[PDB]
Amino acid sequence: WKQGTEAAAVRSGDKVFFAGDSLMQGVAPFVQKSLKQQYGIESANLSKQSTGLSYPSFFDWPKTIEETLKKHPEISVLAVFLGPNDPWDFPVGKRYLKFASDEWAQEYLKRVDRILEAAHTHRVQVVWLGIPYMKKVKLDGQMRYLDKLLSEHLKGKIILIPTAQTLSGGKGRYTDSVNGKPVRYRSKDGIHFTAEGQKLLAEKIMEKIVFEPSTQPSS
Repeated sequence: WKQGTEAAAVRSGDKVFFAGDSLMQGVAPFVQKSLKQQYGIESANLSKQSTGLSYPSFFDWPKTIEETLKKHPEISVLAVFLGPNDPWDFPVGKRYLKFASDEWAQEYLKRVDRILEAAHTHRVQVVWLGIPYMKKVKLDGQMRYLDKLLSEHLKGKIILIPTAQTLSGGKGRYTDSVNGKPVRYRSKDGIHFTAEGQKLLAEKIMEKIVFEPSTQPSS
């Protein structure tokens, strides 16, 4: 099944499902409110601090998504935002895979594909947010690697929303504030967002969600 790659369509009665770590936790509530007020569209926000794809033993996102879609066929959109908890070696069965090796990347993308397969089997449109620039230089290098691994694999398959340049006003690197008045989009920990940054990314998500009236499409 081939979803749209530019935007996701929602009809009355659809639900939007939000998944990911603390990056999603702060953004999703703003999108939930806009969906409800603008379109009457309900949503579920299951994002959870410290989670990711590398350690399903802590929290298993592929399995959670598989089970949520089975129980809630009214979900038509899955939005995903994660990354910063994942740049670590991890075990797989009998093996121990090292961060950014060929085998590590292959297993990481297999977990990504499991999420896409669950969604697409159920005709669910996937929206996936790119990883922001980080203030810590080592973490930023890990996230630039992971963001490129994900985007190279996902482009053309789903809807992608880059965040790094938007949050930096185009500077091509982490910034604390953006301009005539400076606005702070990032929190003091150099990873997460202020309320203004959360709202900005929620607006970027809403640009990718298109309400479909009952008289569309036309014959």
